[PDB]
Amino acid sequence: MRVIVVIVGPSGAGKTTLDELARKAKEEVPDAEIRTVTTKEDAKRVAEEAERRNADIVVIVGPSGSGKSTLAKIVKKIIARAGAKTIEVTTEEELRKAVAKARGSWSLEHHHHHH
Repeated sequence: MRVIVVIVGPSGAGKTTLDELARKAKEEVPDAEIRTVTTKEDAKRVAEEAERRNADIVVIVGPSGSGKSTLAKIVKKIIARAGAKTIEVTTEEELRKAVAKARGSWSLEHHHHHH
């Protein structure tokens, strides 16, 4: 099944910051496409792009605790509207358990019918 990772790039990013966060995500999750967003516009773009290629599971990498978390909320809002399984890995210590809720808990929500 298709897997896509989305970095919540900071407001003071540019390319190198977003890239380093993407490189780390790809080392942890080399089975998934890694993307980056710093704004509501890149949030929608990355999500509506993940719809086109059919992201069975989407795992956003950043917080859900501040005004800055709207990026992650918009990616999840576009894909959760599309009907795919979407999550926010709001951690740096339970991270492995949380990305595993993509690959694992996906089947528990998408095997709901005969195929």
